[PDB]
Amino acid sequence: TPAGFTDYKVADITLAAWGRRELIIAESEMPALMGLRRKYAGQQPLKGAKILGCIHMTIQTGVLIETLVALGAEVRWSSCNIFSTQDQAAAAIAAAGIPVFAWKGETEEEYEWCIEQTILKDGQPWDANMVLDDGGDLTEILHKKYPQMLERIHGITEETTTGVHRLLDMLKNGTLKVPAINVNDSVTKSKNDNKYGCRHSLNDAIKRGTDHLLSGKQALVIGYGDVGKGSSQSLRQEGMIVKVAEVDPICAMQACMDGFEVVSPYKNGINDGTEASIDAALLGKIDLIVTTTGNVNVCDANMLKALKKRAVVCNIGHFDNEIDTAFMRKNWAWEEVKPQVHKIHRTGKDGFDAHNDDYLILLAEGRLVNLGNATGHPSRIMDGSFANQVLAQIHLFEQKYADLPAAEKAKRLSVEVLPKKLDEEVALEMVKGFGGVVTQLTPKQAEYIGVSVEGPFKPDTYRY
Amino acid sequence: AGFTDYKVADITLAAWGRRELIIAESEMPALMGLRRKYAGQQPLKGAKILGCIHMTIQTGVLIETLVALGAEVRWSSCNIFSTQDQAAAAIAAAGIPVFAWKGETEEEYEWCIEQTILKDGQPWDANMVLDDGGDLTEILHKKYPQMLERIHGITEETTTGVHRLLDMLKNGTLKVPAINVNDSVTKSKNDNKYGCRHSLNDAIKRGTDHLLSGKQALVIGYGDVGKGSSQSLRQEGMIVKVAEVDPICAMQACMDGFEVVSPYKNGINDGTEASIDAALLGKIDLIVTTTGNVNVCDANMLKALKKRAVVCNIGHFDNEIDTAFMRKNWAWEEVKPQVHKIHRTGKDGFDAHNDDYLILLAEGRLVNLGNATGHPSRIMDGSFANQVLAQIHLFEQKYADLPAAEKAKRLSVEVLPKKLDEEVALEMVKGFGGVVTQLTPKQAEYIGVSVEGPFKPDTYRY
Amino acid sequence: FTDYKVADITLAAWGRRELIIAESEMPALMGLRRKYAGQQPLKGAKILGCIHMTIQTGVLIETLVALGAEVRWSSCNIFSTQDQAAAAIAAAGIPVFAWKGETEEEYEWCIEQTILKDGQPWDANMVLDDGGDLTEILHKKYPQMLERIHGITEETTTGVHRLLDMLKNGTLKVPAINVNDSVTKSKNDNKYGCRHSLNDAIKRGTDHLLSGKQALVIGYGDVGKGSSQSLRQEGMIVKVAEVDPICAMQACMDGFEVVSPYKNGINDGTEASIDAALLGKIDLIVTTTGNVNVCDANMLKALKKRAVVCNIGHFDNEIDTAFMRKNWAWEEVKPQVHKIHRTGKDGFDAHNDDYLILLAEGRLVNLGNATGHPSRIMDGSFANQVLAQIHLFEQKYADLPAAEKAKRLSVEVLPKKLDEEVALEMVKGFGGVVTQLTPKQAEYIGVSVEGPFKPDTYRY
Amino acid sequence: GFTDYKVADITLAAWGRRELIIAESEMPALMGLRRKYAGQQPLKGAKILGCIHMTIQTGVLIETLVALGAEVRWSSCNIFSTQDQAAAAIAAAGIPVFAWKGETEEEYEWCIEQTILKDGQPWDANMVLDDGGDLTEILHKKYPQMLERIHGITEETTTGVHRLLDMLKNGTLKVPAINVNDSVTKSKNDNKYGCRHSLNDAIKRGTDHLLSGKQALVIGYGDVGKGSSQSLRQEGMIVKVAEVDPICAMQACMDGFEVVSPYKNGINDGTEASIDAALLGKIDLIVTTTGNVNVCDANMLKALKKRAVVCNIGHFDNEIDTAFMRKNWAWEEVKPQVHKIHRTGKDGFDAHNDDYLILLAEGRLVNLGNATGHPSRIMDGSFANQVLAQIHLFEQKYADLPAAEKAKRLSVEVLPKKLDEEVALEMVKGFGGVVTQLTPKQAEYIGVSVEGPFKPDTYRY
Ligand SMILES: NC(=O)c1ccc[n+]([C@@H]2O[C@H](COP(=O)([O-])OP(=O)(O)OC[C@H]3O[C@@H](n4cnc5c(N)ncnc54)[C@H](O)[C@@H]3O)[C@@H](O)[C@H]2O)c1
Ligand SMILES: NC(=O)c1ccc[n+]([C@@H]2O[C@H](COP(=O)([O-])OP(=O)(O)OC[C@H]3O[C@@H](n4cnc5c(N)ncnc54)[C@H](O)[C@@H]3O)[C@@H](O)[C@H]2O)c1
Ligand SMILES: NC(=O)c1ccc[n+]([C@@H]2O[C@H](COP(=O)([O-])OP(=O)(O)OC[C@H]3O[C@@H](n4cnc5c(N)ncnc54)[C@H](O)[C@@H]3O)[C@@H](O)[C@H]2O)c1
Ligand SMILES: NC(=O)c1ccc[n+]([C@@H]2O[C@H](COP(=O)([O-])OP(=O)(O)OC[C@H]3O[C@@H](n4cnc5c(N)ncnc54)[C@H](O)[C@@H]3O)[C@@H](O)[C@H]2O)c1
Ligand SMILES: Nc1ncnc2[nH]cnc12
Ligand SMILES: Nc1ncnc2[nH]cnc12
Ligand SMILES: [K+]
Ligand SMILES: [K+]
Ligand SMILES: [K+]
Ligand SMILES: [K+]
Repeated sequence: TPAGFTDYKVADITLAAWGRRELIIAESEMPALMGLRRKYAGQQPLKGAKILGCIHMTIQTGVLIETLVALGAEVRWSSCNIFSTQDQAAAAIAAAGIPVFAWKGETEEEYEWCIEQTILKDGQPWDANMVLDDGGDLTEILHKKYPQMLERIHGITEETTTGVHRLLDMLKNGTLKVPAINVNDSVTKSKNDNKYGCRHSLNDAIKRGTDHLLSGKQALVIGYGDVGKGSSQSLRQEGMIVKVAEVDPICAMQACMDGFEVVSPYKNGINDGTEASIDAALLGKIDLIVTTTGNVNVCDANMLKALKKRAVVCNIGHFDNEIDTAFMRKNWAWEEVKPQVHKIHRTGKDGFDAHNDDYLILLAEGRLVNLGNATGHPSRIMDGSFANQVLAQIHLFEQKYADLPAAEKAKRLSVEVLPKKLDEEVALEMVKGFGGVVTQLTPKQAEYIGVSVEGPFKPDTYRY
Repeated sequence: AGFTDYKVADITLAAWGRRELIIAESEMPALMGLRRKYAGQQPLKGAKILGCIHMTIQTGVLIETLVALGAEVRWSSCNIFSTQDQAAAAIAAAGIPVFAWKGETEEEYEWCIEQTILKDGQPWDANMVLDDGGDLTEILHKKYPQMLERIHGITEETTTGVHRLLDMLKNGTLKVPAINVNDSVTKSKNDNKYGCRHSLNDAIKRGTDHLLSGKQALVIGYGDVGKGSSQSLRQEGMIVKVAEVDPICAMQACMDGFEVVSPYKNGINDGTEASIDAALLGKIDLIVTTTGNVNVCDANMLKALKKRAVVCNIGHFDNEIDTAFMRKNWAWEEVKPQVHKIHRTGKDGFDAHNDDYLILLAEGRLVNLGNATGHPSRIMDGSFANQVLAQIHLFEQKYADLPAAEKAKRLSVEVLPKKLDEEVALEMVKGFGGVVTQLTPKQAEYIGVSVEGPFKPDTYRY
Repeated sequence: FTDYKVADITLAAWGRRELIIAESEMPALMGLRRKYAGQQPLKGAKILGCIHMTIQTGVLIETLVALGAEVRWSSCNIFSTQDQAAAAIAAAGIPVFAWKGETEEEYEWCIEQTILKDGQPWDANMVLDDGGDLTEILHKKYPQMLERIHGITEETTTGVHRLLDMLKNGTLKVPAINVNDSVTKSKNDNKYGCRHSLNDAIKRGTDHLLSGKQALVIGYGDVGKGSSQSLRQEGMIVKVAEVDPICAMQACMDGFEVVSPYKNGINDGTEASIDAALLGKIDLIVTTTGNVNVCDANMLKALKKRAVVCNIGHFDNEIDTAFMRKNWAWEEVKPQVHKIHRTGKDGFDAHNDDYLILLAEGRLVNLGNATGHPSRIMDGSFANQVLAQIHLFEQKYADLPAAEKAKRLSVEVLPKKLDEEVALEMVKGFGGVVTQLTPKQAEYIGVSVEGPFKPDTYRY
Repeated sequence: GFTDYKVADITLAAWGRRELIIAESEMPALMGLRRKYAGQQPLKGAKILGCIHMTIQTGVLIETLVALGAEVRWSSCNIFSTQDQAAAAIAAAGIPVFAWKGETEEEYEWCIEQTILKDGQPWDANMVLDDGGDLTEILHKKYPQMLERIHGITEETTTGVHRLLDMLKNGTLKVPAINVNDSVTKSKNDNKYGCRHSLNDAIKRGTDHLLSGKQALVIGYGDVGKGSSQSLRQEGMIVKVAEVDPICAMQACMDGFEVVSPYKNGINDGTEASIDAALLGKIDLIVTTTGNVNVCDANMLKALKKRAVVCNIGHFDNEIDTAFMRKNWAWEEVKPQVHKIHRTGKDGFDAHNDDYLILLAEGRLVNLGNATGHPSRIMDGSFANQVLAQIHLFEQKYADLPAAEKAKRLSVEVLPKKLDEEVALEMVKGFGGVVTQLTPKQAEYIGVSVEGPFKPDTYRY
């Protein structure tokens, strides 16, 4: 709305009214996040905050952005994946006068340029003092290329498992320069978003990309962590015959008890570098493989060579290197079906026969498939994650780490989670949004199990 | 040969029990793997274990594993209805002291525990405790403190017993260190959840043979037991509603596809009949308590339940349901053992054709063990492999022999290391024929783990 | 009263307590008591009955009696009787000959005690049968008794097949109602009943964890559908075998892998034809077909060690148990549970690992190792039985002239309106509320507001 | 220079062709027929008027009929169900097709008329393929002289079969028909499992709403209501089911659903007082599946929970009283086929009003309107049956029979069970399933031929 506003780059500004209509619907689906908006708007806890944000530019992220703004923050925003932006969301945010650099279908060069447009304002570093990140890419660029900016930054609030792992590695190596909150490991994040979000959105993305029947076909899910658990359910509930691979025997035990057969792409689970260690009989019967690990090369070249003709290959982990797509680019001919859907023809590199039967279907070029081929998690799930983000931003901004003397800084340089009481308060708003009614303990009951009537209700060791 | 140091229902059930133990051994690869692994080393040689836990076939395989590793034991059940009499017979016939039968009275329950503590009228030379619920642990602390001086530790099975240990620790009255066996993931997220998934609808079917599909259930609680219990009923086609005091657990119930409700209007339990959601409770065909808390199916709830509803409890203790109110006010008609019709027409007599009754299972005691056989061998494999590792560790640590200054540093309630949790899990996975993938060194490097594990930080929730 | 034989008459009070509970679970059947008690439509009926002597059958028996009938009763399986139900029925002065654990010889003796009273044929005039055994004995050994019987009401798929074979052969002597193919029987009992009771029986017999293990269900008709769901809902990885490609299509769409014990599905009699890799991974095999030898000797030899074998079809020849009696050593675990040692015939090692577990000696496992279907499901089947008994009794086929008998000799089903009326009482038992069409809506879809709501061709 | 078509955008043809080639690999029964019959050309001389959703799946059906010798002229049977890339691919292949996504009612009627007429005169049609009966109705009302030369109708769906049986009852049906709907590989495949796949699909594409944990009411529990109820329950919705048929209601209970009525005691007397307001005020999503009229009526729409989603997956939009909503409430388009209906009044709305419903596809079939309908591997079964039905009626040549023989053949019939089984077998092989072959002894034991059929015609599966 601001006169003359040009400080953005999006696909199509004319999508803004549609984006705004969907933001208004989403607000009604996000009671925890809108509750925080209503509760804290008057107090303006983020007045003076200048937030660099790097997370999938969806309608759900739009509601998050406008909550931070309504609480007083200024922001400059980019997406954390080349294919995850909803162009109507980016348009509505830019049309509101909020700097955003994001569109569906960026090149890698454009992706990096978008992050840098958040970091730079008018050719010079913005006076940022907060960071909100999803996967650690903006965190990495600041530390690597703009270290002096971190001298003014009070904290990082990191959304996802892969990003937390990168923060923990930096902390252990002494290279993290500001404190962080691990938003991923709130229960109303990890055990909501990572699991139930993928349950909703994995089969959604496969249907939108291929319109394949899933019932009666064979799937292999690589990984059975939170995303693998949700992904396996997304497919089993459609009637797929789902097999699960894992390296963690505890997660494998859960998959067995959950009714899945646990298998390995490699004979006896051992990859010895050769095609002979591939279980070709197993891979020759798989119609769909989904990677969920956060690890590297878990659907490798030899597996891709052995998959059943016309199998679908996709990744719902944060980064595309779960699958060896580089091998497929090097060796096989790609036929675009429509955006983010490619047939990969195993007959050769140069041409392909339009009627060749020996191809695989790759979704979102191996990038996060739920966001690449559909719209990621639904608003009512992202509500939990993004309520935690707002609370984490408020906490670190109020702590003012950048203003402490060097001695006090060493003491607070940590990666922490939000306290369980706040996790419970977020969950309560989510439950109320379904119309659920939580029972209140009597005093005698709360004494009996050793809790306060108001919570928290579990020790910090509890796993849910 | 000359063995009389036991008390069971019927020793002639021993051959039957032995046949079922031999089957159970083939369903318990983690526990039988520990037998093979440690039999030559005899890590429990010299251990003298007081054991108090449901005297089932699965507990029989645990006992014989401890004995095969060198231990001597004296055993009792931790519930009056949970013993399988053929299991107790097989154990006694093997020359092992066991005092347990299905259908004990409260007095007999206490006498059975005392027969493990005392031998020939004097304290046994016990030096280890294995407990399920804390009753043996409490009796030792209140009545036999001199015995605790020589006891190296307690390995506690279940959530309720852990809570009691932590209360003693907080108050400075815990006298020996403990391992919380419950919170291994191969226990809590296997036994507590999947075991109740298997055995709740099992006990309900054996007790009543009621169709469950199409009927309305209310599960009180959505912890590990409440999660498994709700799945037990939902997979049968029940329409399951869930009650909770923990909004995070309630959030999971919502996302898992259940409607979350309270027995009380707006969830406020002010003690009045007016606070009961009578419309809701009048539609419930089955209520199951799963909390470990007190009076979560209270008298006013019982008064308002739909005629002929089934009432049962799968938490550790019967006081989850106000059965005392029912004993005081209503007439009980035994249908068969552990199945009572409770007639709400009054306390003195009943009409055999009265329609206004509830069906109570196991007099409100743990229903999976009271009306069926508790969890299956292949699930208990996980819990009891952890039990054996925990016994080995505390016995080898020899707390009772440490100087006072060193005892002060080791008096705690700990869990097993994650590496051992994973090793138990791998044996369970192999039992299903599952094939775990091995990380390459670069993949292990990439995610920050050793190739052999552990694979997750200790904060990980699974 | 001494005209009965049961395991233990002192179980009568227990059985009566369970009958009173069952009545509250059987609203369609108890509704028939209330509504026809005044008319006494079965006054003068003398019913020979042959069906599993369960608590559920007890409520059926007492409904027939409440409507005016006399009966003489036996079980249709050696292991399906609940001894407390038989005791209660006997204690009520009703002739019944049935106990759990009959021998084959005793089974036949029991049916004969219903046929005979004081050493001569009873003056029976109605037949209620489950599986066709009593029907067959009457035609083969007591043909003159059929001259006085107005009809047969047959419960189950196997019995109906046998009825149709006789009709086709011109050897059926009295008309019959196929109770099996009411929708409130076939698509309730055969399917949902096995869903409730198959996992129930396996748990009672073995207490095995089912989650995470591999099952093979042979067949995917109504029993195979319900059986597959019984196992899948427990977390088994279920594979389905079928000869009918339409049923196999349903299994695929329902989320199962469809496999054959034989390579390429071709059962040529050789061990070479067995898919040994498949069978060596199966922890549980369940037959559901009503066919012969669908779990055959070569399959049994190839099965994974310690697999469970059971049958939930009507007859035990679905599994080649005779081969196992001939060749392998049987170790009873407890009643209706046997370890079958594949090490040889004469003796076994108590600790041998190479055995299979057979439930109920291959007889119907849900009734043999548990209690069969639950009351609220059997409500549907047995309401249809009562209505079919009333319908045939009132038509008095035995009294017709020879010419009117030829036209009257058939196998029929009950009309759809009655099927719907049974269903309505079942729905109300769940507290369900059925909506009533407006006149305009009924006109729009071409039905009466009263129904029937579907053409006779509709498959639900 | 081919111009005998009308589609949204012919330049979508290449994209449509890529998707047809994928769909062929997902449709083994239909492509099996294409390969089996191509040499014989059993439809040589057939001239088929076709009216059915112009999807990619219909494209494979069309090209199978053409490959077997037929000529066709095609339109969609719903204003929102066409996939424009499918229509473009068919037109670019030289096949007359008049269809686009988003037709008006007038355009819909014009498209059917463009198949019926060629160069302004009746086409020399001799076969009809219909989905819902609209083309069949127009021919009987307006083009009887064309029906004299038509050999048969093959009708896809429950609603259209009902319309055929009404005509047969009334003595107004002019040519015989095959009820394709009631093949088991159609009714118990397409109607049920197709809606299982595509109902939650269309709701997600229209709204992106979380379904887990929310309350749904499914009106009806026939084949479509069974599949729809499962579509929502498998996502974690809490599903309640309404029915007028107590046998279908019994199935719903046994399947684990609570059976409820929108009306107190089930009595629909037309009053607001009759609405169970407590029930409707808890419902987040209502789906109609009945083929009936006004089963989501104005008084239910008034009582629904704020922001509930309303949609219909039966053939026609009159299942929901959208006319009432047009007359009384303000419509706000969110995006194509998604409207907020503001219950605050007719004259405009507050952009931030909280009291609205979300209507999908303006009440038209939601799986096709907001997504792509059933998937190829499911439509394989329905469309293999269509091809077989077309061959059968075309070979019978009803239009050339004498009057006395027509009278003996004027009927609505289903395909024989042996064909139903052979279609199913190709579908099972497409999954890699392995069907067992009976031994001679087993075939004798159950009284069937080793090759089938395996069930009596009375069998319900
Ligand atoms: N697409 C989404 O919307 C979304 C949502 C949340 C998280 N994520 C991403 O998904 C990834 C996984 O997240 P998570 O929370 O489930 O983490 P997690 O640690 O809970 O689970 C990852 C699992 O992969 C297993 N694994 C690792 N290497 C393997 C291998 N070679 N073979 C088989 N299994 C292997 C591990 O044992 C572990 O259980 C991360 O990149 C995370 O950032 C994506
Ligand atoms: N029967 C069995 O085989 C078996 C197995 C394992 C554990 N247990 C016992 O079951 C009980 C629960 O164990 P757990 O591991 O699930 O514990 P938990 O802490 O994981 O779960 C208990 C749940 O009850 C809830 N709760 C407490 N008070 C409540 C109230 N008034 N209304 C509603 N919900 C309420 C809590 O919020 C919690 O989520 C303990 O007694 C434990 O020892 C029994
Ligand atoms: N135990 C119970 O409570 C119970 C209940 C109802 C019926 N039954 C009995 O169960 C049996 C099946 O009854 P139903 O109603 O399902 O009959 P059905 O005709 O519906 O199903 C039997 C199925 O077996 C399949 N089949 C036959 N031979 C096969 C083979 N060699 N391999 C694989 N599949 C094969 C057929 O194709 C058919 O689909 C009958 O004997 C019936 O009397 C038992
Ligand atoms: N969208 C799709 O892809 C698709 C697919 C197949 C069929 N259809 C259409 O869907 C509709 C239903 O087809 P079907 O095969 O399920 O029909 P069906 O006859 O099998 O089921 C319709 C059901 O609606 C019930 N019903 C009727 N009026 C009712 C009312 N007022 N309240 C509640 N229930 C009521 C009937 O009792 C019946 O069980 C038809 O119009 C058909 O053409 C749509
Ligand atoms: N819709 C969404 N918006 C933002 N981040 C997401 N991560 C997963 N789904 C998402
Ligand atoms: N079968 C079993 N044996 C011992 N303890 C148990 N707790 C639950 N089930 C049990
Ligand atoms: K979304
Ligand atoms: K057990
Ligand atoms: K029963
Ligand atoms: K489609």
